[PDB]
Amino acid sequence: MALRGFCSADGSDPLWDWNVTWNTSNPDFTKCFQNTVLVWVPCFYLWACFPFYFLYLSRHDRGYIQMTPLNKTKTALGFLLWIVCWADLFYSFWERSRGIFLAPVFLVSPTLLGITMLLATFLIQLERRKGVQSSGIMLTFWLVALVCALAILRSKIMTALKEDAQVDLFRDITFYVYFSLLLIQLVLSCFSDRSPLFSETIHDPNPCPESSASFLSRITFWWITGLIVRGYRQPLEGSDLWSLNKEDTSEQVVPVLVKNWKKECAKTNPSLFKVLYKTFGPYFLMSFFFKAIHDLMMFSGPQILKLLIKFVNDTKAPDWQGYFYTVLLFVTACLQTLVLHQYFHICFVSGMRIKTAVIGAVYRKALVITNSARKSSTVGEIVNLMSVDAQRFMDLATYINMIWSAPLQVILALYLLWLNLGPSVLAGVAVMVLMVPVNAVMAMKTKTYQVAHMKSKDNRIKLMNEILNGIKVLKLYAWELAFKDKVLAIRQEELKVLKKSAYLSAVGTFTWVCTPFLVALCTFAVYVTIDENNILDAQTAFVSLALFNILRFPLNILPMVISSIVQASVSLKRLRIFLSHEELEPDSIERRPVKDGGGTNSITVRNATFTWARSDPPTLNGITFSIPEGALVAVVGQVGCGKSSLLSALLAEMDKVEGHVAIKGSVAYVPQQAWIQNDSLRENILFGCQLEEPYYRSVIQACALLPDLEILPSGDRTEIGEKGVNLSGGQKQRVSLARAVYSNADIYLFDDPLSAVDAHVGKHIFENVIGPKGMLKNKTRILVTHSMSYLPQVDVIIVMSGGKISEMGSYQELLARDGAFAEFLRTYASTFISFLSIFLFMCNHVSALASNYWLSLWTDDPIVNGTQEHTKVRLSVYGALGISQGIAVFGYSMAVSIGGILASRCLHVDLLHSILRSPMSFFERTPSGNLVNRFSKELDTVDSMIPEVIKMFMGSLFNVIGACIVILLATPIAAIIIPPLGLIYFFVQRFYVASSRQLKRLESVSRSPVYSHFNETLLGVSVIRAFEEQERFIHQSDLKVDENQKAYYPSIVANRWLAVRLECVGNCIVLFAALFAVISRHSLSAGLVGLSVSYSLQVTTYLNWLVRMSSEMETNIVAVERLKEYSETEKEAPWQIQETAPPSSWPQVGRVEFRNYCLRYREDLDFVLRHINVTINGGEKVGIVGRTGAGKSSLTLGLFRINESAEGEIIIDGINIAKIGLHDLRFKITIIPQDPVLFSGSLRMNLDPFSQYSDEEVWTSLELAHLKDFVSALPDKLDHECAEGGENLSVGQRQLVCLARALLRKTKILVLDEATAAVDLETDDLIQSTIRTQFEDCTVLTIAHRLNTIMDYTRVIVLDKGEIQEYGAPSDLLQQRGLFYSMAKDAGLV
Repeated sequence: MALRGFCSADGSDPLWDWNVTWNTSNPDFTKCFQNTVLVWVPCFYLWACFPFYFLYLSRHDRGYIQMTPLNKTKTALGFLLWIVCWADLFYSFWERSRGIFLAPVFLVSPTLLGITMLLATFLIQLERRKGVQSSGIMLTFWLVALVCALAILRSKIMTALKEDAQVDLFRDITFYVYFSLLLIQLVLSCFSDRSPLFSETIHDPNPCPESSASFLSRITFWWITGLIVRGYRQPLEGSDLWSLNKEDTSEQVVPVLVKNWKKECAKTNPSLFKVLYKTFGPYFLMSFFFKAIHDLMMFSGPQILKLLIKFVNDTKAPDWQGYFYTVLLFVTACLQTLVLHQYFHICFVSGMRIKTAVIGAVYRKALVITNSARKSSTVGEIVNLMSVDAQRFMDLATYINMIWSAPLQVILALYLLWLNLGPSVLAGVAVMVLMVPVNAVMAMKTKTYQVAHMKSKDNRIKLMNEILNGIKVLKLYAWELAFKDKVLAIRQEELKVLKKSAYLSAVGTFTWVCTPFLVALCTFAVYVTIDENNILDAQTAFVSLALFNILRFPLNILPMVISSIVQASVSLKRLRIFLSHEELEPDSIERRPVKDGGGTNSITVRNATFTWARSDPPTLNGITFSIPEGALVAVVGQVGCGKSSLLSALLAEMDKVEGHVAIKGSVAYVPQQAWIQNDSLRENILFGCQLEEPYYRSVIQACALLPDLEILPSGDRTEIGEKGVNLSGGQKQRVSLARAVYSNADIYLFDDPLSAVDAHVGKHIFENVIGPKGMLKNKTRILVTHSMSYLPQVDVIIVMSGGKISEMGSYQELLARDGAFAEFLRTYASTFISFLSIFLFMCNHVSALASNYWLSLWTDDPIVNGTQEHTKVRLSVYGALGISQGIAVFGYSMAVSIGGILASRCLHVDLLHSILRSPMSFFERTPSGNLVNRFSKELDTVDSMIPEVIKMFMGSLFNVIGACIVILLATPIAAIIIPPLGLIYFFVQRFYVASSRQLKRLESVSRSPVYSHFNETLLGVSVIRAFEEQERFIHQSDLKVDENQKAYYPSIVANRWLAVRLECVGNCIVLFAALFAVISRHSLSAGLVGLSVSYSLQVTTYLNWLVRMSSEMETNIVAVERLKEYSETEKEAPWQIQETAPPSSWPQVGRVEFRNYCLRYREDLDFVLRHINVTINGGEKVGIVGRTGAGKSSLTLGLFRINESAEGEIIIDGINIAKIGLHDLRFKITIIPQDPVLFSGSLRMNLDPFSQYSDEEVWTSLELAHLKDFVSALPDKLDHECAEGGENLSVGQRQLVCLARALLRKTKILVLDEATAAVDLETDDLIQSTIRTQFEDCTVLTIAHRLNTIMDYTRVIVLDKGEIQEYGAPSDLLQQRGLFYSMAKDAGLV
């Protein structure tokens, strides 16, 4: 109560009173309140925020920005503020001392301001000293001080010119200059600072601009707008991305995690999340602080809505009050944005961090530890674990903070409902509870549906695969139309099944979208019809509607989160058990590979004992020997003796039970197995070392790689290893030994590398390198093998068995012993419809509009004697409108099912395209399998997506246009604001959709290489460990993962920037829809304004939903554009049209005609044939033998006539080919396939494409055709449906069945289409024997590649250089060396 004695002696100026600040038409605060509270507000904030900010800043020194003029002017500004504010105290002291009583308020309020501003000046000076450009705290303090000063200024100006007011002329000017200069300070302190003296960017020219940006720029994400503008027009690729800010690269992040883990495990456990609780933990506190405020804003919204509605209901409140209601709400919304989307970012970045952390751990753990203990699968348990666990750590970061936030909201919301609608809203809660099962039930119901259908879908796909193989090697015949007709029939059956599936799914999802409407319907009905005296009002109704809208989301989000937590916990165990698998083996057991550079003995050992594992008996025991320096030693044992075990033991990869071991010098290891990194041969041989000439040529020639270099297409520049050319095993060991010797080591160790090398080459390599004649004779060389030729010439041989060295000595002494070596030599070795859908969508949307309008008309019914006139008709018509909604939604669900039927007719058009590609001239020299295989299947699979794609997009667009029209039909004046907002939205959406597509491709591009490198390192871990060069490989992995991380960062930033820039549109439209409604309160019912303002929030959320889904799914629109682009391969020249139907007079003789042939290869090449004119008379035969594929294919193509034949006529037997039926003659000539192929499908139908032939004659021919082995190969034989062109078992019996088919068609003239060329010898003999025995009554144009049976010809002609030459007398043609004989000679004479 001291304030009453503080403001004045009499206490005639009290505090807050509604009679002066709330109930009047001219609001204004009282004197002492302005004197104390308003000026006390900002100082408390500054004094509270000072110490924490100082403490945080005391750990992040970054620069020494010295003398920028902005700091000087700001400091002078603060000092001159302080001097005047203390001059005020001096003034007041003068008057109070003159004996004038002064209110104690004036000696307390101004004095603290000087101290506060001096502290602010000291803070800005320290800020300059520590060197940070943008200040995120000064802006808020200046802003709040300015707001308080503006309020005081409004009060003072209002009390100034009221009527001859008497004011002291000292405080007015002082306060005016104070406020104005605070304004100038605020506007001046917002631009920037210049730069720190020394910066991190000393060499890199492309850093992230985020490091240096203003506070407003960081809040609004401004730089990425410029990045997107740059990337829009030209493609965004390559190094255009920025570099990391050196807090995200693993080089300085992984070390902290790994050292903390090592400390904890040595202390050892609480899993790695508990470690991050002290490492990554201190980066979550803000992520928890922000969420509470973000939550409180949404619930603060509808309360303001209800207050505004209540104010609108009144008709006597002062008008200005309404403005105070509308200015606040907008501001609140803005703040909500600036705390939500800024939150996600930080959370997201932390998630990104954790990922790279584990990338540094597992690799570093896998490379150096757990030897012989890795018993899990080499693939599927490490790389699979790596990838899956790394990728499953992104969602949990997003969903971790929701676990407490998700239910809280719900509960609070429920309370508000129970506060507003009353306990009958607990029955409304029962209604929402009955809404939450059906949804889940629908979900679960939907679940089972697809899986059954997926099984059905699974069925279809395997069938499709078979069909594709059917056309992989197909060349002729028209069975394709028929079995694809069967395929489309079964596809249509599956499509009726999918019609029922789409029925179910569509009704589920779209009645789910309608579910909020009907749950609001049911809640409203049950509330209004229960008991009496409960009259619906716009306030309660619309608060309930808004709360239902805001509550629908978290309930649906709640599932899939607990499952995510469960799966994360499951995944955690594997990583924990793998990381806690330390059992650190290779600390030290040796005297290290090199400790002294000189000595007499290189390898010594005594009493050594080794075993594979502690659970196994010792495989090696009692090992004791000494090996001198630079000696030739060979260790010998039986197969399975244990030579490799001791060999690895000397490499220090074994378990030493006991024994003293000593080794000197650097070492090089050659295992029997070899692993090759995917790189160039040059780089693979180098393995880090630079080129050394002529030492490079020296080692290449010693390796004798010159033939190997020249046979390879690119010499020593082509890719080696996987993902390309394959090498031979012997060449693999040659490459391994080449890189080993090029390494120029001290000790060389070999595990029978010459196992796959030729003995001649083996001895040459022996005398070139490893043997005494080699240049490396001055080093120590150890090799283990079981060779017999090279043992005599080596220095010393030591033989072991049973885990112990049986004997030692040189070759001469061992041979003289006549013992173990002698027995080794003795017993071994040597001595329309679319318009309907549009109409239905229009009907649905206009019906929803009418329902809302009728709700508006209901809510404003005047109350009479307790009730509102009539309500039965209102409920009846409202339910009728809901039934209309249901009918409309079912109608357009049936419409999208008929859209699936449209997709079915599009698949009919696609199979028309399949029969379109029957011409195959382009198919010959173009890639065939992969393109069509992926093409057809992927298009057909995602073609079922597009009915879902077009539907929801159309729905959302109609929803947003309906929202626009309904906000329009409320106030005709507010129409002046929509076009600019629409234009801004269109530009933003176009830029984002054109930018994000290129960015999201780089992630898929760069995901694979890190996994590939990890697998590559794991496969050859032993060798790289043996080479002692591990820093390079881990550095390479670090660089690769950093490169992959480089492109991932700027994607989530753009995703956040979209929402940040888009929520402002919603905020502005809400604010203007309210403001244009308040001004005309006198002529508006509560219902109209209620609907209009309530629509604003759902307009915002519908716009967000539309942009996000139908832009990432307008990205799916881009995907279907890509689908059409893929399906844009048509317009082929060849075609089968125009026919000749003359009388048939064929075959009896076989007269042949050739004239003016210019036959040749691809158009740009030369003429293989040049105007050949040979009229082969009837009875005279011509054996066209030459090179391979010269003219036989040309004759076959001329006989194929499948292409357009507007011209071309050849006279045969005196009756033209045009005078013979085209299809009749082309399928009448018996074409025996070059590659023997049995037809696909049922064999009986295979041999009866038309089924117009008697089976008895077929069986007679088959009895004459003893060649039916592949017929027996098929299980069901004649009734066996075949696939892949009947290519299952051996090819000779395929030729047998092909001859059986030739005798089945049984035409007097058969053209031997290179069947005898691509066959072996014995089958050739058998087929030629049966050709005589049966076809001695046939006209044979025998074309044979092998002269074993050619001598039975008539007149052979050589087409030397593709030109007809000497005819007849085959022996003479052998004497004149024809071209056919030329290719016969070309095949390896020596």
